[PDB]
Amino acid sequence: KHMTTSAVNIYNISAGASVDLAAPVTTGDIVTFFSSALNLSAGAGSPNNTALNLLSENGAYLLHIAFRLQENVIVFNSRQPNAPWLVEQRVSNVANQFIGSGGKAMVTVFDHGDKYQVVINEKTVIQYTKQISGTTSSLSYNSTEGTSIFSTVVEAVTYTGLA
Amino acid sequence: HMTTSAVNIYNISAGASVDLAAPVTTGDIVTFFSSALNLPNNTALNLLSENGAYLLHIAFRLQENVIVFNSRQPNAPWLVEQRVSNVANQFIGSGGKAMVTVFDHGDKYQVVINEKTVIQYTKQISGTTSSLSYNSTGTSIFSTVVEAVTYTGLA
Ligand SMILES: CC(=O)N[C@@H]1[C@@H](O)[C@H](O[C@@H]2O[C@H](CO)[C@H](O)[C@H](O[C@H]3O[C@H](CO)[C@H](O)[C@H](O)[C@H]3NC(C)=O)[C@H]2O[C@@H]2O[C@@H](C)[C@@H](O)[C@@H](O)[C@@H]2O)[C@@H](CO)O[C@H]1O
Ligand SMILES: CC(=O)N[C@@H]1[C@@H](O)[C@H](O[C@@H]2O[C@H](CO)[C@H](O)[C@H](O[C@H]3O[C@H](CO)[C@H](O)[C@H](O)[C@H]3NC(C)=O)[C@H]2O[C@@H]2O[C@@H](C)[C@@H](O)[C@@H](O)[C@@H]2O)[C@@H](CO)O[C@H]1O
Repeated sequence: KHMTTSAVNIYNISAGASVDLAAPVTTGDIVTFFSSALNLSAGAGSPNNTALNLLSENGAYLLHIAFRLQENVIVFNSRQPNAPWLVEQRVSNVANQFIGSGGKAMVTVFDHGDKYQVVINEKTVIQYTKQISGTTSSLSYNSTEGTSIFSTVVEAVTYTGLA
Repeated sequence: HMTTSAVNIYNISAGASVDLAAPVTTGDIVTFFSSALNLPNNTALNLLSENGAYLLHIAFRLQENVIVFNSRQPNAPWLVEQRVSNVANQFIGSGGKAMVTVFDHGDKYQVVINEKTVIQYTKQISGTTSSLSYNSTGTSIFSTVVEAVTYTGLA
């Protein structure tokens, strides 16, 4: 065959849950996490640190995106299976990254081979140089066993077979 | 030398159009998100070129029970229709929302409803998409506002 066939896959990921991808994400592909909520409140009941993750088949964290309200930073990192975290990249001021977001948000990751480009709504927040390479085979959503900055269910959409 | 891609988000009301800040070209994607599924009069989602050609017209026709795909030049007649039968069957397990994705593959538009490819549409007019539109009679099959997301600067 000569024509290009791409694919859309849709996943509902609860806080504290993971999904295995039916179509892996590789160079040229995209994943967007859609949240139907955004909670940036301080004080009692304030959200715990909340992460969205792209994992390889052996459980490496290819990209970990940790939104830390109290510390007021977004941390980007990677981690081999059963190993220490690698070198963090940080973006300061969580709320500033969600200006004009309203009551929902999206976090998009482009796999560009050597880098992951992360875009919050329309704003590129990092061109992250990869610390671990390879295909993404699962996604996960960690709210430190408690209150999340996002909706209880986040919808992940993958666009694959692009290249 | 690095690739910089872009996400753009548009809120398109029924009977409205939006100009794209970043045009959709070969390798790019547009997804239309509806927060309702009303399965209502004929409803269309359109990709238009700078000169007002309909590069892709997607018409959902509930009563006729078909989805019609076509193109047309500015100020000119419609071209050759491609049809997909049974509208509801394309939205199996959709619930109360839906998404319609168009991949610009250069020679074809691949249209995917939720996860299901419904057509590999052979282009009848080529070129970049510079605007989107959403047509209906309050009788749309989709929500009054549809959110379009474009992914551009891919290739
Ligand atoms: C200034 C500085 O360098 N600080 C470092 C901290 O940021 C490190 O904290 C960990 O950072 C990781 C990313 O680099 C990651 O976010 C991790 O939390 C996540 O992973 C752990 C297991 O390692 C747990 O599973 C957590 O639940 C999980 N959290 C989320 C939201 O996904 C961070 O570690 C946790 O948070 C910090 C603040 C401490 O409370 C730790 O005890 C927690 O485990 C830190 C360790 O790499 O190193 C510092 O130097
Ligand atoms: C079997 C066959 O060939 N049938 C043909 C019909 O499908 C043709 O209907 C038009 O089809 C067009 C795509 O090929 C297009 O969907 C069009 O409607 C759209 O464009 C018109 C202007 O031309 C209006 O702007 C409509 O509002 C717009 N529709 C939407 C949803 O945005 C179709 O024409 C309309 O719908 C049909 C069913 C009739 O009611 C027409 O009078 C309407 O104008 C048809 C005409 O090209 O030719 C048949 O042979």
